[PDB]
Amino acid sequence: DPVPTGGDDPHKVAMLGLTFDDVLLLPAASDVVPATADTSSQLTKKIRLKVPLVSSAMDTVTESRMAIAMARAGGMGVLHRNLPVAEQAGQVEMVKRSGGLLVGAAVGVGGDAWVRAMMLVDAGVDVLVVDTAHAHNRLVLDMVGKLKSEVGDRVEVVGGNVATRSAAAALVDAGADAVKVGVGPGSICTTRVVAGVGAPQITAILEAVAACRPAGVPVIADGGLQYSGDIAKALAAGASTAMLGSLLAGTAEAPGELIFVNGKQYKSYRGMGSLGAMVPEGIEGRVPFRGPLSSVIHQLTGGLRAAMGYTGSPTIEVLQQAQFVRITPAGL
Amino acid sequence: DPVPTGGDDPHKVAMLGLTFDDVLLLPAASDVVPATADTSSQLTKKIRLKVPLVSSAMDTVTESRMAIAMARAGGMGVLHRNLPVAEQAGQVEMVKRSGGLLVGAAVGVGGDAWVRAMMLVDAGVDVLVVDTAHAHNRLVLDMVGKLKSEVGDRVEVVGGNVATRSAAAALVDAGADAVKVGVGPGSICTTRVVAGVGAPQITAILEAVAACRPAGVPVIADGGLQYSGDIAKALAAGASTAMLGSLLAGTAEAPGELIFVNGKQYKSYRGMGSLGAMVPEGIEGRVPFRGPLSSVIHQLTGGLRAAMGYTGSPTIEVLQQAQFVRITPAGL
Amino acid sequence: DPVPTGGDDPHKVAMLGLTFDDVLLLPAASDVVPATADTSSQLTKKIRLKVPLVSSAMDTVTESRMAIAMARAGGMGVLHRNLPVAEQAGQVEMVKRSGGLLVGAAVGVGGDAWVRAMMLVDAGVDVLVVDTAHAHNRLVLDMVGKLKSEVGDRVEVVGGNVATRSAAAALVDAGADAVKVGVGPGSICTTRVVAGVGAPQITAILEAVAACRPAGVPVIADGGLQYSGDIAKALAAGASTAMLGSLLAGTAEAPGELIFVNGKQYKSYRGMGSLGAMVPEGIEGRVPFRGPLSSVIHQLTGGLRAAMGYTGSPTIEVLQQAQFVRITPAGL
Amino acid sequence: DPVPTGGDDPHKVAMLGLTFDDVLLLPAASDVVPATADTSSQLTKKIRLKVPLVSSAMDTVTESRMAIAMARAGGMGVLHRNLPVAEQAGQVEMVKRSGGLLVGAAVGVGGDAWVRAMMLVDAGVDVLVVDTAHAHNRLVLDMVGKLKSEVGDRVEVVGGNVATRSAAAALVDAGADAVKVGVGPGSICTTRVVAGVGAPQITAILEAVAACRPAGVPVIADGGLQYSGDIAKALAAGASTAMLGSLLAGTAEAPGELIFVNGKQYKSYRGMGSLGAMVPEGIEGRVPFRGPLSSVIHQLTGGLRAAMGYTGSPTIEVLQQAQFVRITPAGL
Ligand SMILES: O=c1[nH]cnc2c1ncn2[C@@H]1O[C@H](COP(=O)(O)O)[C@@H](O)[C@H]1O
Ligand SMILES: O=c1[nH]cnc2c1ncn2[C@@H]1O[C@H](COP(=O)(O)O)[C@@H](O)[C@H]1O
Ligand SMILES: O=c1[nH]cnc2c1ncn2[C@@H]1O[C@H](COP(=O)(O)O)[C@@H](O)[C@H]1O
Ligand SMILES: O=c1[nH]cnc2c1ncn2[C@@H]1O[C@H](COP(=O)(O)O)[C@@H](O)[C@H]1O
Ligand SMILES: Cc1n[nH]c(C)c1S(=O)(=O)Nc1ccc2c[nH]nc2c1
Ligand SMILES: Cc1n[nH]c(C)c1S(=O)(=O)Nc1ccc2c[nH]nc2c1
Ligand SMILES: Cc1n[nH]c(C)c1S(=O)(=O)Nc1ccc2c[nH]nc2c1
Ligand SMILES: Cc1n[nH]c(C)c1S(=O)(=O)Nc1ccc2c[nH]nc2c1
Repeated sequence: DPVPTGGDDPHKVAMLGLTFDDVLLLPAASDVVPATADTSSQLTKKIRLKVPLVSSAMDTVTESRMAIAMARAGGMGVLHRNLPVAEQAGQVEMVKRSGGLLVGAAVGVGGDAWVRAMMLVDAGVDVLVVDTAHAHNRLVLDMVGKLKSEVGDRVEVVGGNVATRSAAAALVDAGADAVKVGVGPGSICTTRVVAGVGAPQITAILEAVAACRPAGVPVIADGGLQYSGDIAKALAAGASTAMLGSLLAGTAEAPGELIFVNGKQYKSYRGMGSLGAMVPEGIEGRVPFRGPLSSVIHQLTGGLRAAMGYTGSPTIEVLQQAQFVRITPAGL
Repeated sequence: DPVPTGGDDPHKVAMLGLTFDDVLLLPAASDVVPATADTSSQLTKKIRLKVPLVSSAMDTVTESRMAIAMARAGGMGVLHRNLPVAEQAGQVEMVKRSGGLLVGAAVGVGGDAWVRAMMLVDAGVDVLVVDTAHAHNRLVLDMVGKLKSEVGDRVEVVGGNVATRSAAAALVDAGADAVKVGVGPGSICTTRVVAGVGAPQITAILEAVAACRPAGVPVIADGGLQYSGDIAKALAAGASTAMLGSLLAGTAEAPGELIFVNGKQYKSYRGMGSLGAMVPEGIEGRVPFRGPLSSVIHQLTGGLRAAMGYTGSPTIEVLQQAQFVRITPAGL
Repeated sequence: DPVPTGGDDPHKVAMLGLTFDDVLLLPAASDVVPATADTSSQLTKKIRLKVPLVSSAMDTVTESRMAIAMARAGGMGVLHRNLPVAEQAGQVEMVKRSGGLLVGAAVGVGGDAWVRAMMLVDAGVDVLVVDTAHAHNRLVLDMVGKLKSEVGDRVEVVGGNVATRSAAAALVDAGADAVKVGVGPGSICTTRVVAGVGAPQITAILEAVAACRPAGVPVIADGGLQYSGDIAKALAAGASTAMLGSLLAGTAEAPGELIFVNGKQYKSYRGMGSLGAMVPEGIEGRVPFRGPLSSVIHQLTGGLRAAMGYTGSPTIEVLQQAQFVRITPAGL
Repeated sequence: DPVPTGGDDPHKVAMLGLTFDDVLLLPAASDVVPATADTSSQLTKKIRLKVPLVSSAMDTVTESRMAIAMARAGGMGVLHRNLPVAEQAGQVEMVKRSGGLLVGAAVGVGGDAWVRAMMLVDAGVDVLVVDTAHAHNRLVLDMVGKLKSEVGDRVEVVGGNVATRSAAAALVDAGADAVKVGVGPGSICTTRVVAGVGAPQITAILEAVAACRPAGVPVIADGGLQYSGDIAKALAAGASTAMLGSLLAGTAEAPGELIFVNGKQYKSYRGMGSLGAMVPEGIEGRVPFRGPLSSVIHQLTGGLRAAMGYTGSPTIEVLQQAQFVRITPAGL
């Protein structure tokens, strides 16, 4: 008996991938107005933010200025790692000396990454982020495991990115405090194009949460967020926080200079895997200038608070139990 | 066992949302020609219209001129509430003194809305419309309940908007005469975008009717109507009347001045939740000038009468029992 | 238990509608080359054509010139009825006197149509076509029934259009020799838009054939044919012949003058329900000039012969037993 | 009981067709980095390539220059047959004398093709490719069978193209060393348009592999490849090698001259069934100039190596066991 899509193997095409556009949040009974909502959520197992938003570790998104402004908004910024260890560790100190704010930093795998991690820890970093494209590799799982063995008492360790239930479960057993989710959904991403590899984030979050939540490990949604509604959809899918890159790249606190071409205003926004950021799995694009960060954060949270009012969710942990309605291509 | 879209929860993604474009009306045996059709239907439990159409309570759609012309066409207009109570109540009297025509008015929740409601009732209004974005909030359900307790004998009370079966059922038990349906499908709406919250109207109507019809409570379809066919689809989905905003905003009887820019003619059409109508959940757009109201109403009903001829529906109550055929994205 | 698309009624949304773009013909074992294929098929129960194509009864498609050229190509033309009976009957004689060619003519319902039918029969017409938008009306079923009772011995009677199994079955019992299928799929059609009524033709043909074929009554596919592949898809869906309008409107043998505007060449093509052809259910559009008819027919049949080579179909009656593969929106 | 898409026959619409855009590769546990991957795979039952890529047998894609450069890159080129046998056989010798490189050549069916095949074999060709549009014809199956009987000991025989399980199974029993798959998915192809015949390649590969792999016969994916990800998707679907035409037509080693029109650079790329290549089942289009071949091959393989890193596939034979996730139209 042939499978209705080809072959005799039902599990060849495992499941159906849903993205942010595929779904909409169902309104339920509510005692919650946007004003009274509690947007506080867990970034890690130890760290709680007033705003469940994080800025991406990219050289056109998050450094000193951004990382500080993000913390003061209630969230947190993660410093990118496309620069000498000495300066990145220096930026950590600049943030921490601005009022003891929360800050994160990105590291890869290997000796260079390990050395970098130690300097960051000494610099007083709060969260180390093992930044890889495919965290289901056994090298990444070891990088997380040993880091947690050495500095796990005073520093939080986060692994990513994953897109499957098994990958997230592997990170949990590795000792990760949080599991960042997103393989391919990025705006400047071309992993889906050059490798044909990816997983629609709504399904990706749902699968990852199914492995992390039973272990009490927070999940970070990374990439593919175009609007504030996507943030609410991500958290309702089970995620605890959301990492933004495209939505913050046009802000003034973000790296890259202004672009007054065409009479309009833009800012540079490139993937960390773009040819000019070093087979290129990223592109160097532009994003419309969106003014100060605080203005953008205020409206992203505003839409989030609205969704919590529609779904009758007083807290984020309740919003994570909302229900979706599936949307047909005519939904746009 | 994993759900084919993620997670182990089958009810996480509850149902599949259908919109007007997703469906088409199936032709059946007919003794009905468009000329002999009876378009009369129930707006409320007490009030019946010759034309099952209502103009939206928006400051660019329905005031004195529109509300009068709508009644004379067989339908009814609902006065918006973005203006002093004294003037809105005055517009009610202007309509009622033009031949004892039917008129509706919109109110919110709280003290201001209650005071406004009393002035409108004293002004001789026929239908009070509790105009909210999310009527499943217990504050709205109380606003409807107490209003019906005070002036329910001489004034009809309508609650909205809902998008789910449970929400509509709550409005029925609150004592509502009619339940208006539509969360997100509006043309100038951005609730789906900023909050990620909504429900495709065909499914939204079907679910709401499943709760209202057994209680004998009429259902109003609100928003998402681009063509006259959508009106027929809405009523066939179970709705008794349809509320139009975009289709009437370009009419001469509608507020907002003419726009002769580009050598073409347009009129202002903004959502009541747009930034300039006061986190903005609406936009200020333009719609093509469509001449007098009576001309538009005549052709909307004409398409409605045609659909009643194809489906063999002599009355609207029979049209509500028509069958749909589901359309693939290649349907456009 | 709620239906996954709304309501508690599984039959509210009866079935899923497939159009020509939704499907593709599956290649099978073949002893057939395009050269050796037999494109002959049944227009009616008595009449067989060398080419299973018919030109639409429209005032911008089929009159004297077209009806003659169609017959000489192996097919047949159906004269439209937007003109005095005296002239339409005269055009029948002009065709018949050009070598005893096959010709069809369109009539409506009522006294005028009955009188028209008699003049056409006296003029030596071979096929009378009851041309209506909704042939499931009992007035149409009577028009077919009595016509077949009066002149059924020497003239073939065809009813249309239908889109459902029950409608086609009603036409068969009325005594129809052929059942024309198509409600809404027309290019210049707006029935789907103004009335929200229609049925995707692949499904429409499949349902109609399921009622006609057991009774041995040929089925005509009408409207929605953009390419020659659609012709092969229509016949493989069970149809015996296909009626073309858009594909022949740009031909020189078709009514309407040349349009040299923009430096390109077009011809007038309007629906019989367009405002200028007399609530308008049609539009007045333009189609690219495609030269002589014989050139177009030669290439439409060429693509048809190719499909018969891929599917291993020596005759049209074998092609009607081909299998489809369903195509996702990424199919385009 | 009616089938939800029409008719009473469930097998009328056999299965659902998936293309490259419909699917994405699921990331799994990996010990594989792109550097350590082994891209080697089987072109035929006897011949193994270092790079699983083949250039299409088209007069705008693969001749002497291309066929040589392809072999030196690890793959192989297949010489087209739109030229005298004397010259095509001469091009084989030019390739073989450049270091004993691997080369293929295309033949049709009949006497001319048989004579051509013998000259090619004498010219020292390694792979004969029976190039037809529909290899499920019994004439093609005989052409493959007898060729393998005459020169099967010293020359490999490949049949194509197929799109169904039964067609591929027929080629295997005919004695084919490899089965090329692809009916309709070509970029310059119009078989889907003029004949309405085709089969989405992911499903087409899956069905063909289900018949070939049990017999140990390699499968070639032909046409429909827009990106390097599609190559990884094709092989993961079960294919052993992929035939490229559009991706290599813009290369300098490809036939057709440069096109400096519009200030940009293009090259001629026409189907072998295009009107100017001799009912036309092809078109004469243009493709952007992409520089040398080696540069393109290096990046196609680079994306392939990436996908092998994400899916934990050390070898191509392991990549063939990867799992897909189905993507909704919102996936783009
Ligand atoms: O170059 C790249 N290729 C693929 N993914 C990337 C690349 N650079 C950044 N990303 C991911 O995409 C996210 C940004 O997605 P966005 O917020 O939707 O723009 C980042 O936080 C990374 O997880
Ligand atoms: O600003 C807004 N945000 C969201 N929905 C709105 C807003 N303003 C009006 N609506 C709704 O949208 C309807 C109009 O939809 P339309 O007729 O499709 O233009 C109104 O009757 C309201 O129910
Ligand atoms: O004005 C109209 N409204 C709706 N359908 C029409 C109208 N005029 C013609 N048709 C139908 O559409 C067919 C032509 O479709 P086409 O060949 O796809 O252009 C005709 O043969 C009629 O069946
Ligand atoms: O003219 C044609 N009509 C249909 N298919 C063609 C034609 N010419 C080439 N093809 C096929 O399409 C493939 C190229 O597809 P592409 O690489 O996606 O451009 C070739 O290798 C052939 O299998
Ligand atoms: C190829 C690579 N190795 N290490 C990094 C960092 C990268 S990256 O620059 O390309 N970044 C990302 C980030 C998120 C992703 C999700 N899917 N793919 C991704 C790639
Ligand atoms: C946010 C708000 N509170 N009260 C009102 C009135 C509004 S509104 O201006 O935004 N109007 C609507 C009207 C219909 C809607 C359907 N979904 N969302 C909606 C919003
Ligand atoms: C409204 C009407 N009454 N009689 C005729 C003829 C018409 S028409 O001009 O509009 N023609 C058609 C023809 C085919 C159709 C398929 N669906 N709808 C259709 C309408
Ligand atoms: C019509 C014909 N006969 N022999 C050849 C060669 C051709 S072709 O030039 O058109 N080539 C192809 C090649 C691949 C195809 C996949 N589907 N259809 C195809 C056609």
